Amino acid sequence: MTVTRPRAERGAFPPGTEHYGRSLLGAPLIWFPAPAASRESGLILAGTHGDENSSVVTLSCALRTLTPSLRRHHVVLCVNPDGCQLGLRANANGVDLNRNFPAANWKEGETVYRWNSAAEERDVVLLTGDKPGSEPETQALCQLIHRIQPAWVVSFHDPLACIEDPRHSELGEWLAQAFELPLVTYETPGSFGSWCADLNLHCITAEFPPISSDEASEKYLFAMANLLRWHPKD
Amino acid sequence: MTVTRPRAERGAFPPGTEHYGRSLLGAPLIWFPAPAASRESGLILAGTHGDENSSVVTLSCALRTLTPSLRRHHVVLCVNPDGCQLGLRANANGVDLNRNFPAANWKEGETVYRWNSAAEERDVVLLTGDKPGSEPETQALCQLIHRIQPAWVVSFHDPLACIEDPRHSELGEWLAQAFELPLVTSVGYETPGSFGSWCADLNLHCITAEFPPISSDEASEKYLFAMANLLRWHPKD
Ligand SMILES: C[As](C)(=O)[O-]
Ligand SMILES: C[As](C)(=O)[O-]
Ligand SMILES: [Zn+2]
Ligand SMILES: [Zn+2]
Repeated sequence: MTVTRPRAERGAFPPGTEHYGRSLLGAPLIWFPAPAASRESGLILAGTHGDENSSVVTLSCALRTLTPSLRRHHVVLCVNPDGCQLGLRANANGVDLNRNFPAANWKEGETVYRWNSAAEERDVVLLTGDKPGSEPETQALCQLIHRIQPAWVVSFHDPLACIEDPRHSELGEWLAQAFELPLVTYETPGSFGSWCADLNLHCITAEFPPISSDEASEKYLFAMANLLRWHPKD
Repeated sequence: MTVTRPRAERGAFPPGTEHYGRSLLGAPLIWFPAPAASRESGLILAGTHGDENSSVVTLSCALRTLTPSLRRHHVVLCVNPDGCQLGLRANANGVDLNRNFPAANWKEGETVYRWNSAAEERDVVLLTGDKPGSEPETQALCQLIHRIQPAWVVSFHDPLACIEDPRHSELGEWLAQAFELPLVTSVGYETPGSFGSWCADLNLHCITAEFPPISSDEASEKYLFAMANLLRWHPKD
């Protein structure tokens, strides 16, 4: 009946969850199949990086806020659940998963990244994997996308405050309006966006700003929930 | 000879990780035993609630920063690894793990938390377990703390911005000063089956350190000093 479930009921997910694999350490890889599924259904995902959690919690809350039958798009809350309980960027093998996809530009070697926003120089080192798509997490996500074939992917990260949509599109600016973030128009080797580029899978990286889970779950709750509900207003 | 590992290599964990069990969904329960544990060795805890992320990244950063030799205290980054992955406060059973401890004051049925700091009341319903200490995450931690017998426990949460020391002791006043958070004895509401409630019945000193609302990006900046010093904390002498 209502657009949203009463707050008193939002402690738990609506029943429906499936598993799409297992993490390196044995935690399930989880995804939430859209109830209103169709060929227009996109894939919304988060937590590729274990320390990027404002977007994980906000999407979880949105999932638990929007009445099920209104959700059009498939959701993965956390791509990297090991890195996530270890509060770190990489998975459990030290691999920057977003340098591990079996894209055409997957170079093997080392990657580096910034300590925080106040970090200035990308010095903190990680690896890229042994072979392309080497990690369990990478394959599972890739296999999940090939099976369901989303019309588009929106990949949440942080803390750059913007929407990155190389297509310049209706979604990428719906996203700009509703999250009040600037829009901006993939070469990052072995990243998710390069791998989608190869397939002409539309991929928008949704870069949260540095924000608490406590603020985001209020500030960004509605924009997120509307994202699960989105359709080109035509 | 440095107090901290070089920023360039803080991407991995220093050796000596162990498992003290399995989450409901099958993830490992992971802990980081203190290098040379002594009678002084205490316990530093995080991620009891899976959406209270900013301390689990902060503690993971501190653990990955401070030079390993200098660590005095045991560490659990994530009590509820199914919680953290699901961006949820409860575990995979809709149980509030901090109402699930086999303390004497454990009560069956429902518990309610605050949606967020914006919400005017506590009305979001969770479960307390179908029995005292029902949940695997809860049992595993309870047995860990029996095996190791810590000097004390600091458990980090979100987002009440304060240090809750029921004893008002030194560590409590250290924590208050080091993290620039007020020192208080309680969250002015009742929490049956809470971890601290279980600790009090064992006469184990538990301190809950509540972060304020703060991103993992600024907490990895603003509080890394304090967290790192907590891993090597000793009384005044
Ligand atoms: C710096 As990136 C493309 O790994 O979010
Ligand atoms: C409700 As509490 C003391 O676990 O923040
Ligand atoms: Zn990132
Ligand atoms: Zn709490």
